[PDB]
Amino acid sequence: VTTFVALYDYESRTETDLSFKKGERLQIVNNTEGDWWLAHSLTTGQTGYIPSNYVAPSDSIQAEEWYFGKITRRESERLLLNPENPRGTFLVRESETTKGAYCLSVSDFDNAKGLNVKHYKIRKLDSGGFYITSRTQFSSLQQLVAYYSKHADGLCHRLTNVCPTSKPQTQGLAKDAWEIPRESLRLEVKLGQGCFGEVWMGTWNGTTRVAIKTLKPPEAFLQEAQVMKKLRHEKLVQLYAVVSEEPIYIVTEYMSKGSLLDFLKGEMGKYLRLPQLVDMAAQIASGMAYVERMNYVHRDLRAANILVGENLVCKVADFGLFPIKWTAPEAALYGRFTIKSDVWSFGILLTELTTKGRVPYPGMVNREVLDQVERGYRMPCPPECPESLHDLMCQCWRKDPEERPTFEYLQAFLEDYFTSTEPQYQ
Repeated sequence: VTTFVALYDYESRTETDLSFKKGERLQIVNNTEGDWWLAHSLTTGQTGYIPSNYVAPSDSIQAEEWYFGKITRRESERLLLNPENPRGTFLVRESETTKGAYCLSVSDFDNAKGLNVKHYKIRKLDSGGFYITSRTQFSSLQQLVAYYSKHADGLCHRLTNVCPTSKPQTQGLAKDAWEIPRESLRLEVKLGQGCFGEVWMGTWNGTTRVAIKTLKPPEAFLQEAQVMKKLRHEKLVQLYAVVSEEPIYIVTEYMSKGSLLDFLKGEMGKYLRLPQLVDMAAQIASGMAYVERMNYVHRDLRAANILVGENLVCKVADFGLFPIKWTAPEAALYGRFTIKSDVWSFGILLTELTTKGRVPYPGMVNREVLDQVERGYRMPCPPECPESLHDLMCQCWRKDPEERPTFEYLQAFLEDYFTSTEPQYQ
């Protein structure tokens, strides 16, 4: 009754932690809130720390290969939207809206709609009962799923394939790692170079694929990397460790696809449809909606400071610590850098997003822009970019910061852009 189960396959990166394959039964006595727990594999007889978020009690709903827990409706769609997923690919999660309730997200396919995802809410009747419909109830989510894996009963499709999912991100590199030794990082590929440093694709402890931001020739930054250490969100690139000795290094989560900009201009940004870029914009607003309620400020939001992953996952990087074209007037003429100037910047990012990577104000020069904008100038609606998306941009470009939307609004607006006149759940 202390047995946990591995949700995904994990590989060691230290002498103190331990590798384990998805499914293995681990033994953990003190499962107090924490990121790393000392566990014992009943399978291997091995002992070592493990990322807490990679296991779930064996006799639990979370141990269900099809229960994604508190996965957001959008990330569930992202996952469920994988082309290599037959109709009926599903997952079960907690409905983040009508709290207490549960949700069954199922993938479909119809030419007049293409790949889509139907969200059937399951009402966990207080009295225990469970149902997607009243005329049909069960005692466990495991049974409902069982039943619908053999019966459509109205559902768009019969529950078939359990929605896949790659391994998540451990929180941190190791149990206590943070200000690691420069001797552990093995830079092996350069993918950047700015006026503040470069960004390599290194390796930590030989096995770990990280990302090192070398800021070749301060110390008063460390005190800030601490607050940047706490900010934990899915749409925010994770900062693993930082080095004191100069030059100062910054190890961070590695994004296979690279920056959103390049990704846009490359040989992929073309086949990128509108619901794609809007999704990509929704992720970014989510991350910034977090940076927002955390009372923080990015100070330099743009498609260059955004990294992309596998299934069009986009994450905000560099948050915290020139780019006039992205800077809100007040920030450039008063140094007033707030979450509102950040919103301004976000509207500019919407133009790169909707213009395959095109530069904001294609025709003006740095100095020009600041002045054009002061007189009230604003970019026009890009080619084939909905006029409704431009209206959203214009709201971000309002003169008065207190007249620009919250990222919470931007996210909400962006997540429901296409399904505005449809019901949340079937």
